[PDB]
Amino acid sequence: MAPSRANTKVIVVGGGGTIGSSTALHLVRSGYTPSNVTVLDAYPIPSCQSAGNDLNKIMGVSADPAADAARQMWNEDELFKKFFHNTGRLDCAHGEKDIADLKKLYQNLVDWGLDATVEWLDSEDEILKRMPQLTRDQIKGWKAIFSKDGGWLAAAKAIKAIGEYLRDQGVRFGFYGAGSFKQPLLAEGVCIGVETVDGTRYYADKVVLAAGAWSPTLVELQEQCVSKAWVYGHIQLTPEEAARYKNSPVVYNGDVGFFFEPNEHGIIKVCDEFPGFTRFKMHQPFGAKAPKRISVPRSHCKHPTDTIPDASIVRIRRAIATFMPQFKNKPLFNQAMCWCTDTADGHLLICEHPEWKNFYLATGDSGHSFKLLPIIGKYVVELLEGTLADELAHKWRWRPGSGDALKSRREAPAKDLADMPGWNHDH
Ligand SMILES: Cc1cc2nc3c(=O)[nH]c(=O)nc-3n(C[C@H](O)[C@H](O)[C@H](O)COP(=O)(O)OP(=O)(O)OC[C@H]3O[C@@H](n4cnc5c(N)ncnc54)[C@H](O)[C@@H]3O)c2cc1C
Repeated sequence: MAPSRANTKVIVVGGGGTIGSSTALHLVRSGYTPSNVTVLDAYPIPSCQSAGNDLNKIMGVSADPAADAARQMWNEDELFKKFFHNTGRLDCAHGEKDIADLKKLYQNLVDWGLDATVEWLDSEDEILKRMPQLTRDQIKGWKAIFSKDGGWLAAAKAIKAIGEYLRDQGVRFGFYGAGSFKQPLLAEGVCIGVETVDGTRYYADKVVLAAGAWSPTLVELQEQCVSKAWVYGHIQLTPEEAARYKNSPVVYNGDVGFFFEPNEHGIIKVCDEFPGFTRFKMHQPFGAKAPKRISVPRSHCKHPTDTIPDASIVRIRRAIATFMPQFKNKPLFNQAMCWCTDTADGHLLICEHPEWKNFYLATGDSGHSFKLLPIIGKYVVELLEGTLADELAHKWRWRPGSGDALKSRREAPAKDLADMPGWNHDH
Protein backbone atom coordinates (compact mmCIF):
# COMPACT_ATOMS: atom_id res chain seq x y z
CA MET A 1 0.00 0.00 0.00
CA ALA A 2 2.23 2.83 -1.37
CA PRO A 3 -0.32 5.16 0.11
CA SER A 4 -2.33 3.19 2.74
CA ARG A 5 -6.05 2.46 2.13
CA ALA A 6 -6.90 5.60 4.15
CA ASN A 7 -4.73 7.81 1.89
CA THR A 8 -5.50 6.20 -1.55
CA LYS A 9 -7.64 8.27 -3.91
CA VAL A 10 -9.94 6.26 -6.25
CA ILE A 11 -12.22 7.42 -9.09
CA VAL A 12 -15.12 5.15 -10.04
CA VAL A 13 -16.32 5.92 -13.57
CA GLY A 14 -19.90 4.73 -13.94
CA GLY A 15 -20.41 4.85 -10.16
CA GLY A 16 -24.15 5.48 -10.73
CA GLY A 17 -24.58 1.97 -12.22
CA THR A 18 -24.40 -1.63 -10.94
CA ILE A 19 -20.72 -2.51 -10.79
CA GLY A 20 -19.64 1.09 -10.13
CA SER A 21 -21.99 1.67 -7.17
CA SER A 22 -20.96 -1.72 -5.69
CA THR A 23 -17.29 -0.80 -6.05
CA ALA A 24 -17.80 2.63 -4.31
CA LEU A 25 -19.74 0.84 -1.52
CA HIS A 26 -16.96 -1.70 -0.95
CA LEU A 27 -14.22 0.96 -1.03
CA VAL A 28 -16.02 2.79 1.84
CA ARG A 29 -16.75 -0.47 3.73
CA SER A 30 -13.09 -1.59 3.28
CA GLY A 31 -11.76 1.59 5.01
CA TYR A 32 -10.91 3.95 2.16
CA THR A 33 -11.51 7.53 3.25
CA PRO A 34 -14.95 8.53 1.79
CA SER A 35 -13.74 11.99 0.60
CA ASN A 36 -10.87 10.19 -1.27
CA VAL A 37 -13.49 8.31 -3.35
CA THR A 38 -15.02 10.15 -6.33
CA VAL A 39 -18.04 8.72 -8.20
CA LEU A 40 -18.39 10.00 -11.80
CA ASP A 41 -21.49 9.23 -13.89
CA ALA A 42 -23.14 10.77 -16.95
CA TYR A 43 -26.31 10.76 -14.82
CA PRO A 44 -27.08 11.02 -11.06
CA ILE A 45 -27.15 7.80 -9.03
CA PRO A 46 -29.17 5.65 -9.74
CA SER A 47 -28.25 6.52 -13.33
CA CYS A 48 -31.26 6.88 -15.63
CA GLN A 49 -29.48 4.79 -18.29
CA SER A 50 -28.04 2.12 -15.90
CA ALA A 51 -29.18 -1.43 -16.79
CA GLY A 52 -29.70 -1.67 -12.95
CA ASN A 53 -32.21 1.24 -12.95
CA ASP A 54 -35.36 -0.94 -13.18
CA LEU A 55 -38.39 -1.93 -11.09
CA ASN A 56 -37.20 -5.56 -11.05
CA LYS A 57 -34.52 -7.99 -12.12
CA ILE A 58 -34.65 -11.81 -11.67
CA MET A 59 -32.34 -13.56 -9.29
CA GLY A 60 -30.72 -16.30 -11.33
CA VAL A 61 -30.03 -19.34 -9.16
CA SER A 62 -27.01 -21.07 -10.75
CA ALA A 63 -24.08 -23.28 -9.68
CA ASP A 64 -21.70 -20.31 -9.47
CA PRO A 65 -19.74 -19.45 -6.25
CA ALA A 66 -19.73 -15.69 -6.95
CA ALA A 67 -23.51 -15.73 -7.46
CA ASP A 68 -23.83 -17.82 -4.28
CA ALA A 69 -21.83 -15.23 -2.30
CA ALA A 70 -24.10 -12.48 -3.70
CA ARG A 71 -27.20 -14.52 -2.78
CA GLN A 72 -26.02 -14.81 0.83
CA MET A 73 -25.79 -10.99 0.96
CA TRP A 74 -29.23 -10.57 -0.62
CA ASN A 75 -30.48 -12.70 2.31
CA GLU A 76 -28.41 -11.21 5.18
CA ASP A 77 -26.79 -7.82 4.39
CA GLU A 78 -28.51 -4.94 6.21
CA LEU A 79 -28.49 -2.82 3.05
CA PHE A 80 -29.37 -5.39 0.36
CA LYS A 81 -31.73 -7.84 2.12
CA LYS A 82 -34.76 -5.57 2.07
CA PHE A 83 -34.65 -5.31 -1.78
CA PHE A 84 -34.77 -9.09 -2.38
CA HIS A 85 -38.27 -10.53 -2.84
CA ASN A 86 -38.05 -14.29 -2.24
CA THR A 87 -41.16 -15.31 -4.31
CA GLY A 88 -39.43 -18.33 -5.89
CA ARG A 89 -38.55 -18.83 -9.58
CA LEU A 90 -40.03 -21.24 -12.16
CA ASP A 91 -37.72 -22.19 -15.03
CA CYS A 92 -39.89 -23.77 -17.72
CA ALA A 93 -39.03 -25.71 -20.91
CA HIS A 94 -40.80 -27.34 -23.88
CA GLY A 95 -39.50 -29.53 -26.72
CA GLU A 96 -37.22 -32.56 -26.58
CA LYS A 97 -33.98 -30.69 -26.25
CA ASP A 98 -34.78 -27.60 -24.16
CA ILE A 99 -36.20 -30.23 -21.75
CA ALA A 100 -32.94 -32.25 -21.99
CA ASP A 101 -31.00 -29.06 -21.17
CA LEU A 102 -33.27 -28.26 -18.22
CA LYS A 103 -32.84 -31.79 -16.79
CA LYS A 104 -29.03 -31.41 -16.94
CA LEU A 105 -29.29 -28.01 -15.22
CA TYR A 106 -31.45 -29.60 -12.50
CA GLN A 107 -28.90 -32.37 -11.93
CA ASN A 108 -26.08 -29.76 -11.85
CA LEU A 109 -27.84 -27.78 -9.08
CA VAL A 110 -28.48 -30.93 -7.02
CA ASP A 111 -24.81 -31.96 -7.43
CA TRP A 112 -23.74 -28.48 -6.19
CA GLY A 113 -25.81 -28.80 -3.02
CA LEU A 114 -29.22 -27.23 -3.78
CA ASP A 115 -31.36 -30.38 -3.42
CA ALA A 116 -33.44 -29.00 -0.49
CA THR A 117 -34.57 -25.85 -2.39
CA VAL A 118 -34.86 -27.00 -6.01
CA GLU A 119 -37.73 -29.20 -7.33
CA TRP A 120 -38.29 -30.95 -10.67
CA LEU A 121 -41.85 -30.51 -12.01
CA ASP A 122 -42.61 -33.29 -14.45
CA SER A 123 -46.16 -32.38 -15.62
CA GLU A 124 -48.70 -29.62 -16.12
CA ASP A 125 -50.35 -30.58 -12.80
CA GLU A 126 -47.08 -30.05 -10.93
CA ILE A 127 -46.41 -26.72 -12.66
CA LEU A 128 -49.94 -25.41 -11.86
CA LYS A 129 -49.50 -26.37 -8.21
CA ARG A 130 -46.56 -23.90 -8.06
CA MET A 131 -48.00 -21.23 -10.42
CA PRO A 132 -51.83 -21.60 -10.46
CA GLN A 133 -52.11 -18.31 -12.39
CA LEU A 134 -50.98 -20.26 -15.51
CA THR A 135 -53.40 -21.95 -17.93
CA ARG A 136 -53.11 -25.70 -18.70
CA ASP A 137 -53.84 -25.16 -22.43
CA GLN A 138 -50.79 -22.89 -22.80
CA ILE A 139 -48.28 -25.21 -20.99
CA LYS A 140 -48.99 -28.60 -22.64
CA GLY A 141 -45.83 -30.78 -22.56
CA TRP A 142 -43.94 -28.30 -20.29
CA LYS A 143 -41.53 -29.31 -17.54
CA ALA A 144 -40.03 -27.01 -14.95
CA ILE A 145 -37.53 -26.42 -12.20
CA PHE A 146 -38.92 -24.63 -9.15
CA SER A 147 -36.28 -22.75 -7.10
CA LYS A 148 -37.70 -21.89 -3.63
CA ASP A 149 -34.79 -19.58 -3.07
CA GLY A 150 -35.24 -17.47 -6.12
CA GLY A 151 -37.22 -14.34 -6.78
CA TRP A 152 -36.78 -10.75 -7.90
CA LEU A 153 -34.74 -7.72 -6.95
CA ALA A 154 -35.85 -4.10 -6.47
CA ALA A 155 -32.94 -2.96 -8.60
CA ALA A 156 -33.20 0.87 -8.75
CA LYS A 157 -34.08 1.03 -5.04
CA ALA A 158 -30.92 -0.99 -4.17
CA ILE A 159 -28.67 1.36 -6.20
CA LYS A 160 -30.42 4.39 -4.66
CA ALA A 161 -29.81 2.96 -1.15
CA ILE A 162 -26.11 2.67 -2.03
CA GLY A 163 -26.11 6.30 -3.26
CA GLU A 164 -27.64 7.50 0.05
CA TYR A 165 -25.00 5.62 2.11
CA LEU A 166 -22.15 7.01 -0.02
CA ARG A 167 -23.50 10.57 0.23
CA ASP A 168 -23.96 10.18 4.05
CA GLN A 169 -20.37 8.89 4.41
CA GLY A 170 -18.86 11.84 2.44
CA VAL A 171 -18.12 10.35 -1.03
CA ARG A 172 -17.51 12.96 -3.74
CA PHE A 173 -19.74 13.03 -6.86
CA GLY A 174 -19.63 14.44 -10.38
CA PHE A 175 -22.56 14.18 -12.85
CA TYR A 176 -23.57 15.45 -16.33
CA GLY A 177 -20.66 17.31 -18.03
CA ALA A 178 -18.66 17.00 -14.75
CA GLY A 179 -19.28 13.22 -14.62
CA SER A 180 -19.17 12.10 -18.27
CA PHE A 181 -15.81 10.44 -18.89
CA LYS A 182 -13.89 11.72 -21.92
CA GLN A 183 -10.40 10.28 -21.39
CA PRO A 184 -8.00 8.89 -18.76
CA LEU A 185 -5.23 11.31 -17.81
CA LEU A 186 -1.96 9.46 -18.56
CA ALA A 187 1.57 10.51 -17.71
CA GLU A 188 4.73 8.44 -18.21
CA GLY A 189 2.57 5.33 -18.97
CA VAL A 190 0.57 5.68 -15.71
CA CYS A 191 -3.05 6.65 -15.28
CA ILE A 192 -3.21 9.52 -12.72
CA GLY A 193 -6.81 10.71 -13.20
CA VAL A 194 -9.77 11.33 -15.54
CA GLU A 195 -11.00 14.20 -17.71
CA THR A 196 -14.74 14.74 -18.29
CA VAL A 197 -16.60 16.17 -21.30
CA ASP A 198 -16.78 19.66 -19.77
CA GLY A 199 -12.98 19.68 -19.20
CA THR A 200 -13.04 19.00 -15.43
CA ARG A 201 -10.00 17.06 -14.29
CA TYR A 202 -9.90 14.67 -11.33
CA TYR A 203 -6.57 13.31 -10.03
CA ALA A 204 -6.38 9.97 -8.24
CA ASP A 205 -4.09 7.02 -7.49
CA LYS A 206 -6.45 4.45 -9.14
CA VAL A 207 -9.28 4.71 -11.70
CA VAL A 208 -12.00 2.09 -12.25
CA LEU A 209 -13.95 2.01 -15.51
CA ALA A 210 -17.35 0.48 -14.60
CA ALA A 211 -19.25 2.05 -17.50
CA GLY A 212 -21.32 -1.02 -18.50
CA ALA A 213 -22.40 -1.04 -22.18
CA TRP A 214 -20.53 2.28 -22.64
CA SER A 215 -17.10 0.80 -21.63
CA PRO A 216 -16.01 -0.30 -25.22
CA THR A 217 -17.16 3.13 -26.51
CA LEU A 218 -15.01 5.03 -23.93
CA VAL A 219 -11.72 3.13 -24.26
CA GLU A 220 -10.21 0.70 -26.77
CA LEU A 221 -11.22 -2.87 -25.67
CA GLN A 222 -10.27 -4.70 -28.92
CA GLU A 223 -13.84 -6.14 -29.28
CA GLN A 224 -13.56 -8.06 -25.99
CA CYS A 225 -16.92 -6.50 -25.11
CA VAL A 226 -19.76 -5.97 -27.64
CA SER A 227 -22.75 -3.93 -26.41
CA LYS A 228 -26.29 -5.17 -27.04
CA ALA A 229 -29.83 -4.16 -26.11
CA TRP A 230 -32.60 -6.23 -24.50
CA VAL A 231 -36.24 -5.16 -24.49
CA TYR A 232 -39.25 -4.96 -22.20
CA GLY A 233 -42.66 -3.36 -21.90
CA HIS A 234 -45.47 -3.11 -19.34
CA ILE A 235 -49.13 -4.02 -18.83
CA GLN A 236 -51.55 -2.48 -16.33
CA LEU A 237 -53.67 -4.68 -14.08
CA THR A 238 -56.78 -3.65 -12.12
CA PRO A 239 -56.44 -3.96 -8.29
CA GLU A 240 -58.30 -7.32 -8.37
CA GLU A 241 -56.29 -8.69 -11.33
CA ALA A 242 -53.09 -7.59 -9.51
CA ALA A 243 -54.17 -9.34 -6.25
CA ARG A 244 -54.22 -12.71 -8.08
CA TYR A 245 -50.41 -12.33 -8.72
CA LYS A 246 -49.32 -10.98 -5.31
CA ASN A 247 -46.09 -12.74 -4.22
CA SER A 248 -46.30 -15.06 -7.25
CA PRO A 249 -43.04 -16.73 -8.48
CA VAL A 250 -40.95 -15.32 -11.32
CA VAL A 251 -41.69 -17.31 -14.51
CA TYR A 252 -39.00 -17.81 -17.19
CA ASN A 253 -39.05 -19.90 -20.36
CA GLY A 254 -35.91 -19.43 -22.45
CA ASP A 255 -37.98 -19.93 -25.65
CA VAL A 256 -40.61 -17.29 -24.69
CA GLY A 257 -39.60 -14.59 -22.21
CA PHE A 258 -40.28 -13.87 -18.55
CA PHE A 259 -42.41 -11.70 -16.25
CA PHE A 260 -42.66 -10.50 -12.66
CA GLU A 261 -45.40 -9.97 -10.11
CA PRO A 262 -47.03 -6.49 -10.36
CA ASN A 263 -45.43 -3.51 -8.62
CA GLU A 264 -47.25 -1.24 -6.12
CA HIS A 265 -49.22 0.35 -9.01
CA GLY A 266 -50.48 -2.95 -10.50
CA ILE A 267 -47.96 -3.00 -13.38
CA ILE A 268 -46.36 -6.21 -14.72
CA LYS A 269 -43.11 -5.99 -16.68
CA VAL A 270 -42.65 -8.47 -19.54
CA CYS A 271 -39.32 -9.32 -21.20
CA ASP A 272 -38.36 -11.14 -24.37
CA GLU A 273 -35.59 -13.73 -24.43
CA PHE A 274 -33.37 -13.46 -27.51
CA PRO A 275 -29.73 -12.76 -28.52
CA GLY A 276 -29.87 -8.94 -28.14
CA PHE A 277 -29.45 -6.05 -30.67
CA THR A 278 -26.33 -4.03 -31.58
CA ARG A 279 -26.43 -0.41 -32.72
CA PHE A 280 -23.33 0.05 -34.85
CA LYS A 281 -21.91 3.56 -35.20
CA MET A 282 -18.56 5.03 -36.18
CA HIS A 283 -16.77 6.02 -33.00
CA GLN A 284 -13.21 6.54 -31.73
CA PRO A 285 -12.67 5.20 -28.17
CA PHE A 286 -9.71 6.56 -26.22
CA GLY A 287 -6.75 4.51 -27.33
CA ALA A 288 -8.08 3.73 -30.85
CA LYS A 289 -5.88 5.14 -33.65
CA ALA A 290 -8.86 6.10 -35.81
CA PRO A 291 -12.69 5.75 -35.80
CA LYS A 292 -14.06 2.21 -36.01
CA ARG A 293 -17.49 0.60 -36.26
CA ILE A 294 -18.60 -0.34 -32.77
CA SER A 295 -21.88 -1.04 -31.07
CA VAL A 296 -22.76 2.25 -29.33
CA PRO A 297 -25.74 2.28 -26.92
CA ARG A 298 -28.84 4.11 -28.05
CA SER A 299 -29.86 5.41 -24.63
CA HIS A 300 -33.60 5.54 -23.86
CA CYS A 301 -32.89 8.21 -21.21
CA LYS A 302 -31.30 10.50 -23.80
CA HIS A 303 -33.93 9.54 -26.47
CA PRO A 304 -37.17 8.99 -24.45
CA THR A 305 -39.32 8.83 -27.62
CA ASP A 306 -37.54 5.57 -28.55
CA THR A 307 -39.44 2.34 -28.08
CA ILE A 308 -38.44 -1.20 -29.11
CA PRO A 309 -38.43 -2.92 -32.56
CA ASP A 310 -41.67 -4.23 -34.13
CA ALA A 311 -40.13 -7.74 -33.98
CA SER A 312 -39.79 -7.31 -30.15
CA ILE A 313 -43.45 -6.27 -29.85
CA VAL A 314 -44.44 -9.49 -31.70
CA ARG A 315 -42.35 -11.60 -29.32
CA ILE A 316 -43.58 -9.88 -26.14
CA ARG A 317 -47.21 -10.25 -27.29
CA ARG A 318 -46.45 -13.99 -27.75
CA ALA A 319 -45.06 -14.09 -24.19
CA ILE A 320 -48.28 -12.50 -22.88
CA ALA A 321 -50.48 -14.85 -25.00
CA THR A 322 -48.60 -17.84 -23.46
CA PHE A 323 -48.15 -16.79 -19.83
CA MET A 324 -51.17 -14.50 -19.44
CA PRO A 325 -53.76 -15.28 -22.20
CA GLN A 326 -56.52 -13.43 -20.27
CA PHE A 327 -54.53 -10.17 -20.63
CA LYS A 328 -53.86 -10.36 -24.39
CA ASN A 329 -55.90 -7.18 -25.13
CA LYS A 330 -54.00 -5.02 -22.63
CA PRO A 331 -51.77 -2.39 -24.32
CA LEU A 332 -48.00 -2.88 -23.96
CA PHE A 333 -46.68 0.49 -22.76
CA ASN A 334 -43.46 2.16 -21.60
CA GLN A 335 -41.56 -0.04 -24.04
CA ALA A 336 -37.80 0.44 -23.71
CA MET A 337 -34.37 -0.93 -24.55
CA CYS A 338 -31.75 -1.61 -21.86
CA TRP A 339 -28.03 -2.08 -22.61
CA CYS A 340 -25.45 -4.67 -21.51
CA THR A 341 -22.05 -5.70 -22.87
CA ASP A 342 -21.14 -9.31 -23.74
CA THR A 343 -17.76 -11.00 -23.70
CA ALA A 344 -17.03 -13.97 -25.99
CA ASP A 345 -17.28 -16.45 -23.07
CA GLY A 346 -19.93 -14.51 -21.04
CA HIS A 347 -17.51 -14.02 -18.12
CA LEU A 348 -16.71 -10.61 -16.62
CA LEU A 349 -13.77 -8.36 -17.60
CA ILE A 350 -12.23 -7.35 -14.27
CA CYS A 351 -8.53 -6.57 -14.79
CA GLU A 352 -5.85 -3.90 -14.87
CA HIS A 353 -5.29 -2.35 -18.26
CA PRO A 354 -2.14 -4.00 -19.73
CA GLU A 355 -0.41 -0.66 -20.53
CA TRP A 356 -2.10 2.14 -18.53
CA LYS A 357 -0.91 1.41 -15.00
CA ASN A 358 -3.53 1.98 -12.31
CA PHE A 359 -6.44 2.01 -14.81
CA TYR A 360 -8.79 -0.91 -14.11
CA LEU A 361 -11.64 -2.35 -16.21
CA ALA A 362 -14.76 -3.62 -14.36
CA THR A 363 -17.23 -4.57 -17.13
CA GLY A 364 -18.23 -7.48 -19.40
CA ASP A 365 -21.44 -7.85 -17.36
CA SER A 366 -22.79 -10.10 -20.18
CA GLY A 367 -26.50 -9.58 -19.39
CA HIS A 368 -26.50 -11.48 -16.10
CA SER A 369 -24.69 -9.41 -13.46
CA PHE A 370 -27.40 -7.44 -11.62
CA LYS A 371 -27.67 -10.40 -9.23
CA LEU A 372 -23.99 -9.76 -8.34
CA LEU A 373 -24.66 -6.15 -7.14
CA PRO A 374 -23.91 -6.89 -3.43
CA ILE A 375 -20.60 -8.74 -3.97
CA ILE A 376 -19.02 -7.49 -7.22
CA GLY A 377 -17.39 -4.40 -5.69
CA LYS A 378 -15.56 -6.63 -3.20
CA TYR A 379 -13.78 -8.36 -6.05
CA VAL A 380 -12.96 -5.03 -7.73
CA VAL A 381 -11.38 -3.75 -4.47
CA GLU A 382 -9.36 -6.99 -4.21
CA LEU A 383 -8.19 -6.41 -7.83
CA LEU A 384 -6.98 -2.85 -6.92
CA GLU A 385 -5.13 -4.32 -3.91
CA GLY A 386 -3.61 -7.37 -5.70
CA THR A 387 -5.53 -9.90 -3.55
CA LEU A 388 -8.18 -11.24 -6.01
CA ALA A 389 -8.33 -15.04 -6.00
CA ASP A 390 -6.20 -16.61 -8.75
CA GLU A 391 -9.15 -18.45 -10.36
CA LEU A 392 -11.19 -15.23 -10.65
CA ALA A 393 -8.15 -13.18 -11.79
CA HIS A 394 -7.73 -15.73 -14.64
CA LYS A 395 -11.46 -15.97 -15.51
CA TRP A 396 -11.86 -12.15 -15.70
CA ARG A 397 -8.48 -11.43 -17.38
CA TRP A 398 -7.60 -9.16 -20.29
CA ARG A 399 -8.25 -11.48 -23.30
CA PRO A 400 -8.57 -9.82 -26.73
CA GLY A 401 -8.79 -12.40 -29.53
CA SER A 402 -10.49 -14.99 -27.26
CA GLY A 403 -13.55 -15.42 -29.52
CA ASP A 404 -16.45 -13.59 -31.09
CA ALA A 405 -18.45 -11.49 -28.59
CA LEU A 406 -21.09 -10.62 -31.28
CA LYS A 407 -22.44 -14.18 -30.73
CA SER A 408 -20.91 -14.77 -27.27
CA ARG A 409 -22.53 -17.83 -25.57
CA ARG A 410 -25.91 -16.97 -27.09
CA GLU A 411 -27.93 -18.70 -29.81
CA ALA A 412 -26.90 -16.35 -32.68
CA PRO A 413 -24.93 -13.19 -33.55
CA ALA A 414 -27.02 -10.17 -32.43
CA LYS A 415 -28.87 -8.33 -35.20
CA ASP A 416 -28.47 -4.53 -35.63
CA LEU A 417 -31.05 -1.85 -34.82
CA ALA A 418 -30.50 -0.28 -38.28
CA ASP A 419 -32.14 -3.46 -39.72
CA MET A 420 -35.00 -3.70 -37.15
CA PRO A 421 -37.83 -1.18 -37.78
CA GLY A 422 -40.17 0.25 -35.20
CA TRP A 423 -38.08 1.71 -32.33
CA ASN A 424 -36.93 5.10 -33.70
CA HIS A 425 -39.51 7.95 -33.46
CA ASP A 426 -37.12 10.87 -34.08
CA HIS A 427 -37.89 13.83 -36.38
C1 LIG B 1 -33.79 -6.17 -20.26
C2 LIG B 1 -32.72 -6.59 -19.28
C3 LIG B 1 -32.99 -7.58 -18.37
C4 LIG B 1 -32.03 -8.02 -17.43
N1 LIG B 1 -32.38 -9.02 -16.56
C5 LIG B 1 -31.49 -9.40 -15.65
C6 LIG B 1 -31.86 -10.35 -14.67
O1 LIG B 1 -33.01 -10.79 -14.61
N2 LIG B 1 -30.90 -10.71 -13.74
C7 LIG B 1 -29.58 -10.24 -13.79
O2 LIG B 1 -28.76 -10.58 -12.91
N3 LIG B 1 -29.23 -9.31 -14.71
C8 LIG B 1 -30.12 -8.94 -15.60
N4 LIG B 1 -29.79 -7.94 -16.51
C9 LIG B 1 -28.37 -7.56 -16.57
C10 LIG B 1 -27.95 -6.53 -15.59
O3 LIG B 1 -28.91 -5.50 -15.68
C11 LIG B 1 -26.55 -6.08 -16.01
O4 LIG B 1 -25.68 -7.23 -16.25
C12 LIG B 1 -25.88 -5.16 -15.00
O5 LIG B 1 -26.85 -4.26 -14.41
C13 LIG B 1 -24.81 -4.34 -15.68
O6 LIG B 1 -24.10 -3.60 -14.72
P1 LIG B 1 -22.92 -2.55 -15.17
O7 LIG B 1 -22.37 -1.89 -13.99
O8 LIG B 1 -21.88 -3.22 -16.00
O9 LIG B 1 -23.67 -1.50 -16.17
P2 LIG B 1 -24.73 -0.36 -15.75
O10 LIG B 1 -25.54 -0.72 -14.50
O11 LIG B 1 -25.54 -0.07 -16.97
O12 LIG B 1 -23.88 0.89 -15.33
C14 LIG B 1 -22.92 1.53 -16.22
C15 LIG B 1 -22.89 2.99 -15.80
O13 LIG B 1 -21.96 3.68 -16.66
C16 LIG B 1 -22.44 4.99 -16.78
N5 LIG B 1 -21.73 5.69 -17.90
C17 LIG B 1 -21.94 5.53 -19.24
N6 LIG B 1 -21.19 6.33 -19.96
C18 LIG B 1 -20.47 7.09 -19.03
C19 LIG B 1 -19.50 8.11 -19.16
N7 LIG B 1 -19.11 8.61 -20.33
N8 LIG B 1 -18.92 8.58 -18.01
C20 LIG B 1 -19.33 8.09 -16.84
N9 LIG B 1 -20.26 7.18 -16.61
C21 LIG B 1 -20.78 6.67 -17.75
C22 LIG B 1 -23.92 4.80 -17.06
O14 LIG B 1 -24.72 5.97 -16.92
C23 LIG B 1 -24.24 3.72 -16.02
O15 LIG B 1 -24.73 4.31 -14.83
C24 LIG B 1 -30.73 -7.47 -17.45
C25 LIG B 1 -30.45 -6.48 -18.42
C26 LIG B 1 -31.40 -6.05 -19.32
C27 LIG B 1 -31.02 -5.04 -20.39
